[PDB]
Amino acid sequence: TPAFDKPKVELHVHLDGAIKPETILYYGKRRGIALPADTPEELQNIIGMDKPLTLPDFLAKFDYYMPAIAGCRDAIKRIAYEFVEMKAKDGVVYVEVRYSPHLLANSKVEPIPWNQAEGDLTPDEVVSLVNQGLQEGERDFGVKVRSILCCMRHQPSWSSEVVELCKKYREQTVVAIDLAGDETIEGSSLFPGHVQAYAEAVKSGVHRTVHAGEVGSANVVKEAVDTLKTERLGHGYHTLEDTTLYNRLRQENMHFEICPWSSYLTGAWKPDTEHAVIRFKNDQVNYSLNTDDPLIFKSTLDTDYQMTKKDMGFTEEEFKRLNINAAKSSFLPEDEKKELLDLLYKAYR
Ligand SMILES: NC(=O)c1cn([C@@H](CO)CCn2ccc3ccc(NC(=O)NCc4ccccc4)cc32)cn1
Ligand SMILES: [Zn+2]
Repeated sequence: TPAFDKPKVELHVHLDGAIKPETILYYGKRRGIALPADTPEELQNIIGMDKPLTLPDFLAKFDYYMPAIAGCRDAIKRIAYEFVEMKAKDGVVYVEVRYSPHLLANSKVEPIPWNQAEGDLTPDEVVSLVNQGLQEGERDFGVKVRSILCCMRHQPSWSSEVVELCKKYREQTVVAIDLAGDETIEGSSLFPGHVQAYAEAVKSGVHRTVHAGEVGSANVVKEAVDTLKTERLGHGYHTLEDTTLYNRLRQENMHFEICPWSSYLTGAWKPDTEHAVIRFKNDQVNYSLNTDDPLIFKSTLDTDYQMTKKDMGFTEEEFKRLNINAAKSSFLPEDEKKELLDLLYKAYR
């Protein structure tokens, strides 16, 4: 089946969205939380979706499961490990995984997320754990994994912690800072907390990417580029609204992290229209193919090499164009990006 049986690069996938039903059932059972169901396969079909939903409809999915993972040191380290394992199945050679350390903790964070009482798991040692399982999976599974820490739009207060986390843990996997989600809250991009944390990123040489243009206007993409100084765009679909900002990102050539299957189950793209990616194809844009959230969207990388091969005419030459672009625009040190380019060029010819 797989549309592309070659190795892949993936840049845009969220850790708290690539958990296996099994492990949630497992920690929820052995901590008390009680899911909506007790078998592995009926949790999936109510925690995963298959028709566009709404934000609210969408954020409840996390309130099923996140209480049974957060908090527990053991779980935090497990999902990282198991994340690397399931990516190897996808045929990924290099993958950048993103997540918010605060949302996985139940102390030193205000407010405490998901609904949990206080404890002693702090954002700082949450990322250290994740770091562990990630490096553990890498050498157990043969997939190169780096980390991305996410700032939360609605909580500029956590932003300055994230940059520090990114700098303290640089080398230990984490390679950049991110922004999401819900980019429709007014002027979130210009939240002082956010912009000055991104300013710290630039000062300290931390790579930068931003969720922009997925469900927001072309102006959110703008302030991400000109203010937050992003090097990559998360989605960046709506920059088709402003043709001069588009031609200018053609020309700077910026990376768009496309998520095709995500964009339908969210509503970002309506079916009875261009998909933003066909245009990036025809126009030779720098872009990638990515999964976003394999748990919530019942999918694997192969569901969206498939959707593009099948409903939109991608052939395998663009498939491989797009994975060498993804490798180029990776947040990898100049030497390592170059050993990864070497592997792929030879694997593809
Ligand atoms: N798909 C995603 O955007 C997404 C975000 N996360 C995590 C972080 O790794 C954040 C979870 N989260 C907590 C508050 C919050 C607010 C908004 C969003 N997501 C968002 O607004 N996505 C756009 C969207 C619109 C409509 C439907 C579905 C998604 C995620 C949020 C996981 N998946
Ligand atoms: Zn995302």
